[PDB]
Amino acid sequence: TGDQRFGDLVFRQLAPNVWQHTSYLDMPGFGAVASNGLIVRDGGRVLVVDTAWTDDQTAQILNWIKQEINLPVALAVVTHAHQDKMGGMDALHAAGIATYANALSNQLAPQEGMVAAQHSLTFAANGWVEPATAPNFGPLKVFYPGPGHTSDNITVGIDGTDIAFGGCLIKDSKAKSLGNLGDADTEHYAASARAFGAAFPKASMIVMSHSAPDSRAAITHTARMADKLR
Ligand SMILES: C[C@H](CS)C(=O)N1CCC(CC(=O)O)CC1
Ligand SMILES: [Zn+2]
Ligand SMILES: [Zn+2]
Repeated sequence: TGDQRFGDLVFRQLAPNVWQHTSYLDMPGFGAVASNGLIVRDGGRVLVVDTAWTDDQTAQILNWIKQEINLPVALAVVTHAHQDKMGGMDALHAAGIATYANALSNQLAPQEGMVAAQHSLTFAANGWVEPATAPNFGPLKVFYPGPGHTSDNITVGIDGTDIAFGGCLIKDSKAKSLGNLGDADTEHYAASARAFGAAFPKASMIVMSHSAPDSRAAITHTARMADKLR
């Protein structure tokens, strides 16, 4: 429990079968930026949400899983086509892991400097993933909340836990800004943040890319800040 340093990465147990992975990249004007994703054990397999920033860091996530869990990684899903979430796709492919992203993330990946995932998720008009596109996802419940941080951003709840992951859409309850809005839909952000909250009403622990886990005040605060963009 608590933070475990493993090379240049940090791992933190959040629930009996859920860990947060954290990796860092220098960005001028922002410093060494943390990005979080998730590792979930579902019976005899492991599921990953988001890569680390780089292939080397992502291979270290797989090394941590080997050491600490020692079960095969059945699949990975990534939450949009920016480097913090998709930068390590080649490491997953080298390891033989099946990879999934929003169809739109895969379409955008080359222009964003990313390698596409192998499989494309599609979404119903109400935002829930079309189940045939997310086979064998076990407790991962994938939801497209609308355009926000990016047009392609997706979110993931973990069935059987109190955890939902907002990726880079959600910031914590004390954040001063919405971060990188360069690819954002400023008109729709607030609604998208609120739709994430409404999709996962029982999630009391909100995990996000660039803050430590928080309560649902992360959602309300993020949406209230995004009201300013309209
Ligand atoms: C590469 C990523 C893709 S979301 C990015 O653009 N940034 C990292 C996060 C910072 C905001 C922060 O430090 O919390 C903005 C810049
Ligand atoms: Zn992003
Ligand atoms: Zn990000």
